[PDB]
Amino acid sequence: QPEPDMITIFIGTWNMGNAPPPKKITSWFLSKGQGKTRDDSADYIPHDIYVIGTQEDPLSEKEWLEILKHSLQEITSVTFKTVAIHTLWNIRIVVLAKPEHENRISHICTDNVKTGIANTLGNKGAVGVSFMFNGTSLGFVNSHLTSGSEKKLRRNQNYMNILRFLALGDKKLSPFNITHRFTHLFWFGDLNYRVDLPTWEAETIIQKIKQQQYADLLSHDQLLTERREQKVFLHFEEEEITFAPTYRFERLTRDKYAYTKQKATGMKYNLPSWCDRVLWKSYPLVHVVCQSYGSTSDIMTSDHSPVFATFEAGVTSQFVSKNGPGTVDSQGQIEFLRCYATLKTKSQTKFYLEFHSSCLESFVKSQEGENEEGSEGELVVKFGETLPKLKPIISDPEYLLDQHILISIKSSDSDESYGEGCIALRLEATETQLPIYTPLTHHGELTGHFQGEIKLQTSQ
Ligand SMILES: Clc1cccc(CN2CCOCC2)c1
Repeated sequence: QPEPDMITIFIGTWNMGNAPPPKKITSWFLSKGQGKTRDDSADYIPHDIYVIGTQEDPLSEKEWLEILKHSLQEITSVTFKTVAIHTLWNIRIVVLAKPEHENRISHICTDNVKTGIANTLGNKGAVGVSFMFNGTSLGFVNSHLTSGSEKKLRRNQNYMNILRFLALGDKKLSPFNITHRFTHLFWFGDLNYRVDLPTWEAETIIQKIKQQQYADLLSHDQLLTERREQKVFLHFEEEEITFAPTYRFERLTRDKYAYTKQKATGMKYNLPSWCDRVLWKSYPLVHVVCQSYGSTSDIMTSDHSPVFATFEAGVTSQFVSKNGPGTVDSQGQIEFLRCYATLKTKSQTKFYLEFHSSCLESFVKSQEGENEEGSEGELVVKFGETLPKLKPIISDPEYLLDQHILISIKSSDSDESYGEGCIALRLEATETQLPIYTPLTHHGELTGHFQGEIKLQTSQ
């Protein structure tokens, strides 16, 4: 039985509005409704992994697991295995996988982050799950961010707290937050960003939605505008939105948006908005293709509609050779030529690099770089030809060209990372000097760049 080099992943996000679900929710898992929808000819084909995020979920874990598993069994005639379930307050994540994947899945990690302080601590935050699928690391974050049209900055702050403090993946990757720990990271939830138009325009917005004319609404979506201004979700991707706003509906129909201020809303308007979203970030040059992104039309218990997204995702096998794992393979090496970091910092410590990769027995520390002044004010840290030669565990190009090197640039004075990035080994050539590049971030914000040349030796 061959190991896969692709899987499909279902992501769902649903703010249930504290109400039990209706008796049938299969349209959600079938990617049927509005937006980019899944072909009918695929209905019986199970996804490999289903990741379900709920917010305002009133059910026990047991109650929801029974609904989810029976829903998938009805669709696919497969009894899915439960990989993980984690709940913070009424924010929940469930991971289900086809039984054939049970021995391919390992290193399962769950965590949560509570956002806010005092007033603002007690119902918002995030849950997450990570695991290995053969040679590929997968992370999944379900967040419920701060509500209200005039709180986009609080949402951005919530995002940064979650990516700093959610403890998923390989704890040996100490300099790296969740935005660098996974081959594929999916971040979804009730992110609660709104369409920023005047309240007086509510009926105009509703008109536009009835005409399926979303362009003038999406141009005011706060998540798209904040992302374009690099205020949040830097280096994440989102499929184009082609479904109606998923909030705020009158319950038991989808015919009416309920936007007017009420005591129950704290006297706040809820203009129709794309609160419910799926984003992802994958390592450079790894296959990831969104195959659906939409909302259901027939699940009406909540004031939100469920959102679905599906993905093809490249995966690799758990590689064994006659040498590594358990030793190096002298036929493999990774060299860096003419490398330099450009940093936005005003500080003047010496810096060194750390190279982290599951193709190395352990991480590698460089010598300190040489600091120079850039012509536009910047710190340039030069490594020249001084970077250590990296010794991979396996030299076979079928393995090595699918790997990635994480880079942290650290202060010699404090050993704190000033920037993190990632370099793909999926090169155009081996034994050839080739340009490399990554942006550097710290706490998910841009802090600089790393560029230079690489030379990769494989056994071929
Ligand atoms: Cl699908 C799945 C569900 C629950 C746990 C696991 C991890 N496994 C790996 C091998 O079997 C034992 C534990 C996988």
